[PDB]
Amino acid sequence: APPVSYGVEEDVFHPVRAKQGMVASVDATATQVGVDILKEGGNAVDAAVAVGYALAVTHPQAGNLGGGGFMLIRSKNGNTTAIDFREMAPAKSHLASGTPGTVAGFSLALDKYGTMPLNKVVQPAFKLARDGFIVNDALADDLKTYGSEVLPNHENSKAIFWKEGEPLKKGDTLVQANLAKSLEMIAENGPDEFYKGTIAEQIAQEMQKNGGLITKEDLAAYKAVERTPISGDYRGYQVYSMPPPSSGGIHIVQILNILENFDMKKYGFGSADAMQIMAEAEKYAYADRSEYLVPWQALTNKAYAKSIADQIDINKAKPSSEIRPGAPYESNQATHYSVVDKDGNAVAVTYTLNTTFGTGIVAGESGILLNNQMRPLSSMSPTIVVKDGKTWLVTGSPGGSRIITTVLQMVVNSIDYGLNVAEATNAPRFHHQWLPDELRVEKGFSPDTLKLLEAKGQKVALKEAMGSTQSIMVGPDGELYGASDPRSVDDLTAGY
Repeated sequence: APPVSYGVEEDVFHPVRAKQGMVASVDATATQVGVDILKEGGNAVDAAVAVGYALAVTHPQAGNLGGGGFMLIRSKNGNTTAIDFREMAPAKSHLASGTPGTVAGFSLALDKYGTMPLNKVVQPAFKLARDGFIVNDALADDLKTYGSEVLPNHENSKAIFWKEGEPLKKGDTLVQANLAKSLEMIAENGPDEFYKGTIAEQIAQEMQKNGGLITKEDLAAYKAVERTPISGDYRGYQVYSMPPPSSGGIHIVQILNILENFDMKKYGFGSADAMQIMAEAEKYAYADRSEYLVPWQALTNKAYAKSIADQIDINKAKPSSEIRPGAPYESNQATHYSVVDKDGNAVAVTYTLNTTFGTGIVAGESGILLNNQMRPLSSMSPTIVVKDGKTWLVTGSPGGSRIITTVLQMVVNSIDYGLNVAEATNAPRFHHQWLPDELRVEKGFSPDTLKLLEAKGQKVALKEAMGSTQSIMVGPDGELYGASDPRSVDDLTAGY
C-alpha cells in the first residue's frame, strides 16, 4: 500500500485545515455560507444545499436555480448514493433550455438526508440577493468577458447585471431583488414554487415570450432521480462517482482499473513513463466512451481493463485512428464544491447552466438565469474516495471532457504519489482524449520529459489550464485537509 501524506510544515503547498467541518468552493462567500451552516449545527447535506443556493446568487456564471447537475453523498457509516438532477428535455432567435433540476435536486437531498428545513438553508442566499454583495475579480472579469454578448441584449438581464451602460465592475454592489423574491417564495412554499407556482409561470411566460420550449407541464413533471453510484477498487481504496448521465463516472474507474496494472509510484509525478501510461490509458477509455456519445456499465470491468493494459506500450504511443475510426460539443463551464461535516458525512456537488450565464436570459421577473442545455450527457463527476473503510477524499471539477482526467489526477497524485491535497491540486495537469490525438499539457512539465514523450509518438500540445478542483481529504481521526484550485481566482476552502 503506497503511503499517504496529509501535509507537513515543510511542503510547498499547504492544505487549509479544520478539526470539525470544511467547505471547498469556487466562491469565497459561498464557502462561508457553507461553514456558517455547519456551525449552526447542520449536516454536510444541510451545508451543501446552502452553498448551492448561495452560489446561485454569487456565481451566476455557473451556480444556479435555472440549471442542473450531479451530487454524490457518502454518510458516516458508508451509505453512498447519487442524485441526478440533470436538466430534462421538453416533450416536443428561438430558445433551448431544459427543465431546471437544481431546486428539485436539493429538496430530495435535504428532505431525505438533511436535518434543516429548506427555509433555514435558503436564508443566507436570500440575504445575499436582497442586501447585495460586492463584486470581486472573478465575477467582474466573467461579466466583462462572457456577459457582453448575451446579458445586455435582454432587458431584465441588463437591469440586474449591468449599470450605467457597462457590466458591473470590481467594487460594485450586485443587489438581486427579483431573485430575493424567488428565494423567499421557495423558502416559504417549498420546491413547488419553482415547478407549479409563480416561478413556474414566470419561466413558462418568458419561454412563451421568446422562442422557448418547456411548458408548465414539463415543469410539473420534473423530478430528480436517485441512482446507484459507479464504484471501483483502486489499490484497496474504494472510488465512488456519478453514473449515466455522467459520461465520466464510468470512465474514471475504467482508467483507474487500467492504471492499477502498473507500479505508478515507481516513477513519480511528472515522469515520461507515468505520463505515457496515463495518456495511453486515457486514450483507450476515451475511445470506448465514443460509442455512448455492449452495456455502458460493462467497461468498468477489471478483466477488460487488464486486456487493454496489456496492449499499452511504454515506448510507443498508438495512433488514435488505429484504435477505432473517429464527440459532440461540451462546455468547460460548470462549478464544483465539497463538504464534510464533523460527523463525517461528505457531499460532492457539481452543477451548471450550459455555458457561462447559460442563455443569458433571466426567466421573466424571477431574477433567475436560464440554462442553454442544447436528459443530456455531461462529464461532471462528483467523486468520493474511501480509504481503510472511511471517506478519504471528496473532489470534482468543471472542464467538459477534461473533468475525467482532472479528477483522475487528483486521485492518482494522492494515492500513487503521496501528495497532500494541496499539492495534488497545484500540480501540473495533462490530458488525452483520443480525438484529437494529442497529449494536452499545462505549463510546468520538464522539457526533457516532454521530448521523451514526443519520441514515443505523443504530439505534445500546450494549452490553457484545466479545471477548478475543490477538494477535501479526511484523516482517520476526523482531521480535515482542504485545497482550492489556484486556477480560479477568488475560490476558498475554509472550515472550523
